[PDB]
Amino acid sequence: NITEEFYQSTCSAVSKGYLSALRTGWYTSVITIELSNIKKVKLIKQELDKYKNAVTELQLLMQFLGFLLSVGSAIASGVAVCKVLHLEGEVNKIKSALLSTNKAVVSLSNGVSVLTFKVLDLKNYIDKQLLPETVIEFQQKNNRLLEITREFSVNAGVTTPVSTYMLTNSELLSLINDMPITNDQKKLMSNNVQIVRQQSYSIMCIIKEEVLAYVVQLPLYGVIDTPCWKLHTSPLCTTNTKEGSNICLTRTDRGWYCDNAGSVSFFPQAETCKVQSNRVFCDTMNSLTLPSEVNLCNVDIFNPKYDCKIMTSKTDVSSSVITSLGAIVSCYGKTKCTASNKNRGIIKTFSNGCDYVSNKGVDTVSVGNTLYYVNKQEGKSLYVKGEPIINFYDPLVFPSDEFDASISQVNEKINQSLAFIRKSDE
Amino acid sequence: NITEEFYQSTCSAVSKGYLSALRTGWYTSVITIELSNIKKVKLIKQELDKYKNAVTELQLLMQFLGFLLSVGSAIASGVAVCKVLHLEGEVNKIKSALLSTNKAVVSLSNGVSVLTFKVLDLKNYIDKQLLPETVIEFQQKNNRLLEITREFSVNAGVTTPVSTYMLTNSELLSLINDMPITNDQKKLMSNNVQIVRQQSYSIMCIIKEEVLAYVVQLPLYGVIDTPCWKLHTSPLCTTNTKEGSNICLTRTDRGWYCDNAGSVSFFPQAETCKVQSNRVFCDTMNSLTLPSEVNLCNVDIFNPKYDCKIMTSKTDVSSSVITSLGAIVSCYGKTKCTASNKNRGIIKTFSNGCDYVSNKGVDTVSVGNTLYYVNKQEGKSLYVKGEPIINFYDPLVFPSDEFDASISQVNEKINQSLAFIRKSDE
Amino acid sequence: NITEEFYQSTCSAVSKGYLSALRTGWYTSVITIELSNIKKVKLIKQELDKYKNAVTELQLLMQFLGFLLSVGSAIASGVAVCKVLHLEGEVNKIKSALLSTNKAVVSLSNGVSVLTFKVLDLKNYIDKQLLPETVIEFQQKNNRLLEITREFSVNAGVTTPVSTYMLTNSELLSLINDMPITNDQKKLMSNNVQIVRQQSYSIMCIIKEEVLAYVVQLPLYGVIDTPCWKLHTSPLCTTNTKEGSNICLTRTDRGWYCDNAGSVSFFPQAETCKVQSNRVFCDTMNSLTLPSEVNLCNVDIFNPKYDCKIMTSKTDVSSSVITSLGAIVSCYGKTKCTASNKNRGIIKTFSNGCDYVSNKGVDTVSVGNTLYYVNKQEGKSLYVKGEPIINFYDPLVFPSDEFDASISQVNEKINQSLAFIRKSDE
Ligand SMILES: Cc1ccc(O)c(Cn2c(NC3CCN(CCN)CC3)nc3c(C)cccc32)n1
Repeated sequence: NITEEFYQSTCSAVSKGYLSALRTGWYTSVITIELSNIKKVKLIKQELDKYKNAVTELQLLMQFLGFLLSVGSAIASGVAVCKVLHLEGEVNKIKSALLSTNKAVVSLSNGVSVLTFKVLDLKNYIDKQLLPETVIEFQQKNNRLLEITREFSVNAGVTTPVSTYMLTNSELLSLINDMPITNDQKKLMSNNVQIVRQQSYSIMCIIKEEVLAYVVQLPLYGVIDTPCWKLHTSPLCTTNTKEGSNICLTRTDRGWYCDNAGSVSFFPQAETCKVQSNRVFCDTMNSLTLPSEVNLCNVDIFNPKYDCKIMTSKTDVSSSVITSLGAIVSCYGKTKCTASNKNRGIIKTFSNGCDYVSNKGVDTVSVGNTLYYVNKQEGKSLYVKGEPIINFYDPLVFPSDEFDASISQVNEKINQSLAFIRKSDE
Repeated sequence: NITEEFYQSTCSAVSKGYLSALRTGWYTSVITIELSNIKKVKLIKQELDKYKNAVTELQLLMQFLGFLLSVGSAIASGVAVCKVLHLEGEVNKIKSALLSTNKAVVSLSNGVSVLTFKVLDLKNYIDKQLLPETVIEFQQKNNRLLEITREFSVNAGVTTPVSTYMLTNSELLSLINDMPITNDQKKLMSNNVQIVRQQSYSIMCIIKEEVLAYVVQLPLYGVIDTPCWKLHTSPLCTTNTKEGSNICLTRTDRGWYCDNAGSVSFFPQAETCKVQSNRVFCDTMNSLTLPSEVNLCNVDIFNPKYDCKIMTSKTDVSSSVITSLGAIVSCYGKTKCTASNKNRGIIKTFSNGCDYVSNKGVDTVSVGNTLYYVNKQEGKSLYVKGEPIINFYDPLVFPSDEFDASISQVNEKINQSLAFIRKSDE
Repeated sequence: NITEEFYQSTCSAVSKGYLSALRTGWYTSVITIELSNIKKVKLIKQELDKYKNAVTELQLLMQFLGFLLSVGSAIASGVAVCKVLHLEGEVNKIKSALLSTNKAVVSLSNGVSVLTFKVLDLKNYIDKQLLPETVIEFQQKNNRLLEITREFSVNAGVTTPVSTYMLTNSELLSLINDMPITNDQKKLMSNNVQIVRQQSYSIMCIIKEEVLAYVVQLPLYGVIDTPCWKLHTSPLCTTNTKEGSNICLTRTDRGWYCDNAGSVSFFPQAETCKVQSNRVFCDTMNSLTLPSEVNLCNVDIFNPKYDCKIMTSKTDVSSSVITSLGAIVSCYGKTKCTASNKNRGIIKTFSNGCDYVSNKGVDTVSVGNTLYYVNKQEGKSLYVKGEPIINFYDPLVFPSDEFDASISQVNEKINQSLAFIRKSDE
């Protein structure tokens, strides 16, 4: 199932065996709550005043390679719907369709078909029972309105993750079933609703004509079940005796990779992706589209089809990288890097250089004064032995500070340092 | 109103037409809640014990160019007030002035005039009605105390945004009216209270002599209605056939710019600023003070009055930048960059290079495997055609990795690469 | 007590006098809540249905030198315990020991001794009193279950800081006393429980056999009361008349330093550390282990025992750094940098260069259009006058863009710029 390979030659590891679940687009839906414009006998007297204060508040409300990523507007789609609800009659168009039912699709003015929902009916409640047991239904239906108000006030009207007050599980699962997507998307979203909530936006919209409206921006997973893999990289330095004469090298192309429509979506920020079992939930807005030949950098970093990105330095500090099925340890200098078991203690001492250890039998990794716990996910690891490529470079002609560089950029910068020695032969 | 210009020569865009609302200073106010030191008939028995537990908890509580920004202490002003409240008698000085009223100004010991507030009076409530209808007022007045306690415990005593429990809308708006500032500030803060909350701090202070105190740090908007504009920049690379031989260039001076007292405040992190309609709420602590000649970089990047900051690389990856009134697309390589309408599909395919499209008629922008929604704010855009300045450079003498550089730094580094060729003429 | 020294020669300051409280390891504990599998008289009718909905939800739930830091898995230890609770019989092993008591240690299958806790007993409550005063105990015991559910749903099952619903103060303090650590750790954690909460994780685990379980990951403070100090650095540029001909220099080794087992733990991100009085709560996962000779860079930056890290540029923009006992001001160009008192106004105007001022007598620092408040902590400051080291460099042979560099890297790069002039003598 989940496997992992470590490349001693490049001091990197690839955790493959995952499945994709990428957000490609958005789905907007207008959630409405009908309100009553109002102006045992004493319990409602103080609970109805919370209603007058929530409406009072809501009216005051409306009235390494990460630097290469694009800069988009996340809620640009949802706000594009709220500018339509501000139009005259566009509110009554929704209030008319949501008359005899709570779920109805309303074709808006600008050719936008939105799935509207009437999740709460306070107008039909305050005007039917609160005109001079039922205090329970009021104190509970009003409590949800207060909670929607609290989230929209301490967030300037944009909520994420979408809480159960903006959309209950019964409303959300019913909204997932009714929205028109494939059967694979419907069950993927239904089995991981808390992930859909974290990738969803609740946008305060308008209060007009006894109605509170707010758009719930939901993710569309156009890419499902395609192979994904996470690349872990660590510095690869030399281990010479005299400190300072050491040169380093680090693959900067680390992050989440997923096959996507002939190309490969690369997420340089592994926190934009979320792993549930072997499923990887990412957001394409934080991605880069790369040719599928980018995977060649793991096996052969010197391949001619893709220029693998690296960074160079002389800072040979020790660091560890907890991988999906093990840990990469870059031990340099006088650092004490060990790998220990829970009930037995230290089982391996890392020699100077970049080494690797699997989580099978290892519980913690110690580098210096820091203790790192390894992930105990079951999986098979593989150690691909090889000569560290940092030994292939001459330290005297090695560029000591390149960050947005690659294998070829370093090689093409070394060769014209060897043009200066064509004058040295005088 | 809101306009935008795109510069093809520099692959950048300027969204002008905004108004300023910058936080220049702070305003401290001590919010107090009087407590009763205590030690239908059974409802209060379990509600009064929440009071004993909240007080028990609170006693345990107290007892690109972003790297150029300054490093300040945000709550340095508010904490400077809490060290004054710990002084002996300084608590009783407040408890004495807040005797017959809830709002009173207390001149503190170190020459600090603070606007004190008694938002809740539990001592006057527990000692007047809870000694052996009113269970409502207790269960609601005590519920606010519990909520103030919950926020101060899960935040180590510092709360932002200031919730309605720390300061209700009635208390906040009354605190805004009573604080001594100009009439323009009072209405700006009163119409955007949820923005003031997000720029405010609630700092737990002290519990001494039956009183709970906490300072609410409020923003002062010394700069209002001055012109602001947001600069969007994208990489500008060459489109040669052989990949790798391409050189790139990107204006690093992007962010929010606002005219401010002869100079211009520059916010390199556009997330420190918040846009409501055409108003821009920024925080000067995340700003840089630049000469007003910085705006010359948009029209002429080679102007002699200001050295426009750029960064160079050979990484010609495709990226898009969703602007205020459109989108900038930097399409390089085999990437499929398109701009589509909602109900009609693709309307433009971007050729290789840096192009631009306005939101009038365009709903989405596709670059690679990513879909970006454009902001649908109404405004007039302008395409300033011009020769891309990256064509003016020779790739063989082009510095391939400069980040904290400028136009002159590149030109002064190219010329001494042309001193090496004065030896080449042998 | 708390002191501070400013180094004019290197434009840096060291705030010493602190004590350490570093998280070295974790402590896992399984928190359990027994549930009843169910399927004045009408109050429970709607409160018991919240119980059926919380269980319904939870079942859907489960079923500068910062780039040198390591990459670990924070909850790798806690999740390693939840994979053990999913084993058959491992749930009943816990449900058996927590029979006659609420606190009991359960030795798990994989040789893991965990301190289990039964914080809530709803099975013993619903099955003892809710089969056809007590509505109070139900509406309050059920309200905690709802709050644990709300946090676990809007956070995908991982909560931090651990709220009082996951673990009350009575349960937490009792869990701190019963866990086996030294007496110094027990009182350190008991006096700063809100800090322990912010460094703790609440991980949703399993619902099986009428039991809800979730692991609370607690910090272990293996390093206590060792000396700590925070290094503040600011750019140090030249003040030549013609702008652009100026060279800059900045010590990149800023952050929190703490003596730790012969070495020194360095935290380049000062936000990973938390200061309470003179105690510094850090997390070693965001640390680097450096030789104790790193402190030599403050007194003599040119010392031969450690290569002090610096960065160079030509960007002479003005910036300020609010220190622990004062403020560092780097005033360059036409910027107006002042230091003012509260009741008297400007008391010092900063000349061009890097200067410093103590908080004794100063309340604010103004640099450009920004107002910075100084921290008013009582302490003695010291101004170590010295020649700024930037004057020791020739601007014509000064590397204008080095970030991951040091004193020796610059000196070894200057000398081979002086090899090019051995050809200039022709
Ligand atoms: C080694 C390293 C590690 C992490 C880090 O954030 C940086 C900072 N940094 C540099 N490096 C500068 C400039 C280029 N080089 C200049 C050689 N003449 C080296 C010093 N280029 C950057 C780019 C392009 C984007 C974002 C950050 C960049 N460098």
